[PDB]
Amino acid sequence: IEEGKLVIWINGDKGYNGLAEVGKKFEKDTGIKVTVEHPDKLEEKFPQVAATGDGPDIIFWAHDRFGGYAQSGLLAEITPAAAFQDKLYPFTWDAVRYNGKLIAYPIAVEALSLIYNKDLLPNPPKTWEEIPALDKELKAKGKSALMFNLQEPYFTWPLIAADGGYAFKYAAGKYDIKDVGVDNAGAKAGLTFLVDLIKNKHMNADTDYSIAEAAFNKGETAMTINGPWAWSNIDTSAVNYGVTVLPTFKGQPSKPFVGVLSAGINAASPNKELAKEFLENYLLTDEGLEAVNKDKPLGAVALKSYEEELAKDPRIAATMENAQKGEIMPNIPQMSAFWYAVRTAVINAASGRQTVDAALAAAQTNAAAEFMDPATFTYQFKNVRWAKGRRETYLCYVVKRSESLDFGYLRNKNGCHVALLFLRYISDWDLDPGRCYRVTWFTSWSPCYDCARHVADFLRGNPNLSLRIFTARLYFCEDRKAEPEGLRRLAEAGVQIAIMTYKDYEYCWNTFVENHERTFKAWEGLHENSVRLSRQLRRILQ
Ligand SMILES: C[As](C)(=O)[O-]
Ligand SMILES: [Ca+2]
Ligand SMILES: [Zn+2]
Repeated sequence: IEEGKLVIWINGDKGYNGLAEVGKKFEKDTGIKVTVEHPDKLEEKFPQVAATGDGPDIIFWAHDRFGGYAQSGLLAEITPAAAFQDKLYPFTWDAVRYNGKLIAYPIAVEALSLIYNKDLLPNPPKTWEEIPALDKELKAKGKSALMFNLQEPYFTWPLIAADGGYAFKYAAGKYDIKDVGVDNAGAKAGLTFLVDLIKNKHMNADTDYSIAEAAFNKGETAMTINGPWAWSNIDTSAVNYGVTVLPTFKGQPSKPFVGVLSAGINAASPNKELAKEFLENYLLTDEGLEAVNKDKPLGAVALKSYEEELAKDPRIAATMENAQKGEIMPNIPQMSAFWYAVRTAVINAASGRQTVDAALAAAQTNAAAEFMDPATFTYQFKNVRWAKGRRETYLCYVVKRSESLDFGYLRNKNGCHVALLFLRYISDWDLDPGRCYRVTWFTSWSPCYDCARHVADFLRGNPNLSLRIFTARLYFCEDRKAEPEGLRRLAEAGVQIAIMTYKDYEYCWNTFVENHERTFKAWEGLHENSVRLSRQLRRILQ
């Protein structure tokens, strides 16, 4: 990693030649060389390539990706002056805030808007409630009122959240992953309205992005819901199209997720002051943003002065308005479980498989985290030999795609063993045979014979699923030594079985436990018992 020199990473779909122009001016004035790279898949790169040797000095990406970096400690904390912060819209600073600290500079703002055909619909509706009648009217004329992608919750959330639904509760640059607004009354209302639009044949349950885009671009529908990225395509077609504020629901604005293009600084960068000088005095300026805007449109921008210039284009003003009425995309990783849950819900409610209430309840439980009591964990997962009296069995689990679809813990309930309860849970999911899933268990007890058997058969029935089991203790029922054959059966089915080591207890302590910010405290003989049990399991597995 060079010193006295700036290396900038930004995606290829951005304005990087304009950015290179900016860096050229910076190099001209300060004699400090600046090179813009736009490598393919840089956002996947950075969390690793930068975590060790070097990376870029500055990285441009949507803010939600930075949170994951920030907790890894890969992003330098910034403290720009109030005088500089006032140059940007205050809500954009909230997007670059992680755990109370500012981890990046806001650049651009994007959100969904209501795109309408001006020839079909010169006066687009202000409310969602208007849309059924309007559709009934347009369907007599061979058109439809509205088509947008219903398959992805990103597009359907603005309506669902309007009456008070939300992802995670946000305070002072911090998100509560235990607080989730998915099954609350507002979300119920919004999703009920959507499903009612489908039941009444105003919209179609199978409509997706390309279908909606094709429909609107060909003039087959009066409205669609979409972002700036779609605009040029509509430019190619012949459609007279406006872009305006999303319709209200029950008097309240639709609330789309707001992406914020942001510039983070490498925590491993020697050049941090150079980066701040560049970003503050060169990039974020009317001229600096103008430069990259010439190359490719940023959409709406975080800088007030230039946004006032860009907003003379009413579609950008619409983008900004919808953004200011929407909610900031949470930058926490648990968001991935949100996406999967809500999507599922919205599908199951749209096809009539589930009621709105049931779907949103399941989605709520999936998205919201439930943490174990610390004393409970310490007692139940102790790997020592006084292994009797732990009469229950606790199972911590993570379900992935690498995307973390679910995580949490179970315990034996009403006589039913915990492994079977998990099978019961995961069975209910509709898993795509096409896709592959990775499930990880941390169990206080190793499964008994019957549990191990049912798990083995389940995994035989689902080859797209793979399972790792990290166990604290090895369970045996008296007078059999049936259990070793069960474990052996699991290994035969392709289960990876291992005894929990210190690092596993660390992970569980900082993942599944409510620890009140206390470090994991090992007991005496943890490693000893772990090795002993490891040996023993090694004997059993042959
Ligand atoms: C060790 As058991 C009772 O969870 O199969
Ligand atoms: Ca949960
Ligand atoms: Zn069992």
